[PDB]
Amino acid sequence: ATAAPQDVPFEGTLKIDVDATDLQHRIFKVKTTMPATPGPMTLLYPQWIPGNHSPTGPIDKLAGLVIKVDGKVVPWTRDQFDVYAFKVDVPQGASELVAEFKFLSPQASSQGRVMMTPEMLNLQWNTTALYPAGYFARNIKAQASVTLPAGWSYATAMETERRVGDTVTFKPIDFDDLVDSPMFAGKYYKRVELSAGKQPVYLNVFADEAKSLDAKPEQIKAHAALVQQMDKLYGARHFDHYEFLLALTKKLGGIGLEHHRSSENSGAPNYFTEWDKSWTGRDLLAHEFNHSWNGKYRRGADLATPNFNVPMGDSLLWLYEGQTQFWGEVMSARSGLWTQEQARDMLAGVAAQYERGRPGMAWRTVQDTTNDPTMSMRRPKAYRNYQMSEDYYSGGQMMWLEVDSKLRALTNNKRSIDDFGKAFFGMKNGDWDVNPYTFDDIVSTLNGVAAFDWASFLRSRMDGHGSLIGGIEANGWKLVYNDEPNLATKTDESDDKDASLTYSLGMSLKASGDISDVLWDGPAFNAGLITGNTIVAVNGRAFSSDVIKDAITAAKGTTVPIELLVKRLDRYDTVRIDYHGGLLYPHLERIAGKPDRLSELYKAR
Amino acid sequence: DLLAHEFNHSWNGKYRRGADLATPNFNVPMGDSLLWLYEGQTQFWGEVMSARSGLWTQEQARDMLAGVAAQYERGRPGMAWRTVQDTTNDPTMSMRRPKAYRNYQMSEDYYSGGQMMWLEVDSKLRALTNNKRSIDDFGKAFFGMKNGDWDVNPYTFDDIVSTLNGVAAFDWASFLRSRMDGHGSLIGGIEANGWKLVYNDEPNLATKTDESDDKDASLTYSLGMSLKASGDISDVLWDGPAFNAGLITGNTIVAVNGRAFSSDVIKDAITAAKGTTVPIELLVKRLDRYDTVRIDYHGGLLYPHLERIAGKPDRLSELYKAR
Ligand SMILES: CC(C)C[C@H](NC(=O)[C@@H](O)[C@H](N)Cc1ccccc1)C(=O)O
Ligand SMILES: [Zn+2]
Ligand SMILES: [Zn+2]
Repeated sequence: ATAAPQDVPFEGTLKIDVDATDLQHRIFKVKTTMPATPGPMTLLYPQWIPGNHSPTGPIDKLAGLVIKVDGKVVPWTRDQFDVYAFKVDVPQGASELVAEFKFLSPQASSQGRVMMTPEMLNLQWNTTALYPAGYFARNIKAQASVTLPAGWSYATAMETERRVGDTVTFKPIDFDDLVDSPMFAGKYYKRVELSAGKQPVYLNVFADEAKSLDAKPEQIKAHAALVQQMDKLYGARHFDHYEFLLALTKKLGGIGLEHHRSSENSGAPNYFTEWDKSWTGRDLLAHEFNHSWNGKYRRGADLATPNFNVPMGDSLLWLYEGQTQFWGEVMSARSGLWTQEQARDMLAGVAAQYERGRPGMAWRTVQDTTNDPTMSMRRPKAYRNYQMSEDYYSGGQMMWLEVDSKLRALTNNKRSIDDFGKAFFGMKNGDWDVNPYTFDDIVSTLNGVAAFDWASFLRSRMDGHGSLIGGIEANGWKLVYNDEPNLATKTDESDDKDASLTYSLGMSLKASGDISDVLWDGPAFNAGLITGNTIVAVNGRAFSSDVIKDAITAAKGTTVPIELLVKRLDRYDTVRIDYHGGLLYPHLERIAGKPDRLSELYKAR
Repeated sequence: DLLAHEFNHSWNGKYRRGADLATPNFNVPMGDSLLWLYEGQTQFWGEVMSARSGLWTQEQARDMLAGVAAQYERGRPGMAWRTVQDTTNDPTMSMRRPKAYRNYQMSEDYYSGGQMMWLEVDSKLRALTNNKRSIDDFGKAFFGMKNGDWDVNPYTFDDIVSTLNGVAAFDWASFLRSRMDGHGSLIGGIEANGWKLVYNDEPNLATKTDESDDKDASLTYSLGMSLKASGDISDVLWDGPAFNAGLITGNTIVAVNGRAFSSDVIKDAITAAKGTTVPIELLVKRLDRYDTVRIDYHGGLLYPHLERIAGKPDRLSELYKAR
């Protein structure tokens, strides 16, 4: 019901002034000022947010909305068929419209991710913005300011005009870049140089406590190496400068969100201080950084929408996210954020997920999972393994691994997926506007690296129900299962003594015995068990992770079922599970006769 | 009954005291042999006087007495080997430290077992005298001398006998010894004074009040155990059904016929098992292990009450009546 945005000039400047001082209530106070055009005027609250691929704009957290034209309140009417659109009537001869409101950010995780704490805050300008309908967002010149808690430091890719006391005024910027230029602020801050030169890269760290900022030299070097390895892959940087934003916290809501010249990232307080325990999540900065090339600069044409209030088409997210998931893990190994053994066991877990952990592939394609952002909005799902769940990430990753192996085979290892990366994202160094692409562009660039029917290859994997893990064998390794723990599973389990048993009993458990996941058609599923039931005892003994694992091993090769005493709501029963395969965890093993292209792929350049 | 109990001791215990208990200083041992008078008859008068004074209703006092009677009819299997007299040694033996089986080791039964004997003494005094004398006459004769005197006036066993004989001639020495040195019934005073101990599924008023608010489950006369609302067993009756399933205090009843434990859940299952041949299935936690036991108990919920014997004179109500 809101008129379509037009690629026409916007006269004047959209001023967005935010007071971010009410940490106790977690309220962002907002004033938006813009020229007022006589007649009906519709203002938009951003709905579809770039990088979320879904209508995540928190419309019901916009409160206290009062709109004044030249100082006189004008009543507003919401469009009942577009609840993000507010309509007012501007009198003839008017000059200026001011909208004031408050963004009531989450006071608990049940409302969304927390954005204010006693020590830090995360300002996402889309949550504090109203903008006129009828214009391509990039045509609206904007200028933002923020009043910070007293004395706090801040970081953002957006250039500062002046700080007066605790009020930071930024230089004017196009409105789409404003939304794409989030800010972290906090009292415990460290700025770390990752790459000097004409297109510099910095790491901005905020923490709950100052002791978490003590990054050691080798740990900083791994982040600096990430930047160096991206240069080798792409040969260009799509920014004039880049600002990593990293929150080390137990209070701010978790985040990984890419932008052209920055990314919003969260880690635990021990990101640096316990480097060897916090490794499984360290592909995060590599992942989001890669999006500066793959997602921000190059974007699918159906995803690159003209404003924030028309729907996004996610059809090509298996490139956007899929190949970024691939490069995040590859680049973690190439830079030293991960060890080679860590990256290899992680890849083994991905391969196992599609060989045995995704029975839903029998009926649903990876391509259809590009609709999961809008279908589910990351709300809880009963069977991620059977409904599927954004597999354009990891399923896409496996496809790109096979693409790499095929490029090598076609060219006697003279070309690889690195050549696609440079060809598709390496043009136009320094540009950070949007360069759209279609499916045919992907095929054409791949064909330019090595001639082959890439259109049929891509569609057969993304529209099919068959194996996605062919890149493992083609690049010289084989997926196996044994009772040796997977490094990723072990690290993810060991803090609370949880039990991941996907490939043995077909479920995962918390240390409490509560079932946290059940594999469709697996042994636990076939006993009627669901997530939320509790394993009370194993063969009569009070549950623990060691107890149930010992029982699985004890049942290997026998005919005596494992007796699980189960609590289902307010009832207790004993189920007999005839599982005798023992503990099974995925790993990769070399195929001795074939060249090891996998290790070449994961090797630093 | 607390203030009635301790007040009665001003007469029975402080003023009149057994000679072996009335020691010359605080640092030579006390002889407790006569505590079934000191505490036993005071336990008796504490409850009687609660009814006479209105601290308790008559219905409350009657259900309390029913619980005492049931305790010695069915709740004290230890009487098969231990006498009430020997429990006067429990203060020094145990110092009220925790014991596994109050019902089998016995536990200061000179209180409530003594109370039951004194009820029977009352009934016998009435029977010997065509209801012209009662235990009230022993109270006045034994403790009613020397108004205003609060020095200690010691007594021996023979003094108890002679004063009882003065109320109504009878071989009181053999009577007292037969009850305090015996292993047989102590509840004869109930029927002699016109009532009968019965059990049914109607809650005992004392048990109900003691159960309430915390949602506990006293099941002594059905499953032979008591439980907290959590399912933790708080008591087990020797040779009862729970005992015969190997259960001990501290074990936990996790489920009843598969349903998560509650006091209502286990009570409903007991009622559902009344008159059938389907055992009650209890899921039990014993330390860190779980097992299911089958209890073949089909008597239903059983709580003690007193009921009139219609043909007999109601002396019990006279005893509990305000004077
Ligand atoms: C902490 C990490 C798990 C974060 C990780 N982030 C990403 O993949 C980003 O590149 C995504 N662009 C973040 C995203 C995608 C879809 C809907 C909402 C948010 C994610 O999976 O959300
Ligand atoms: Zn991503
Ligand atoms: Zn007393």
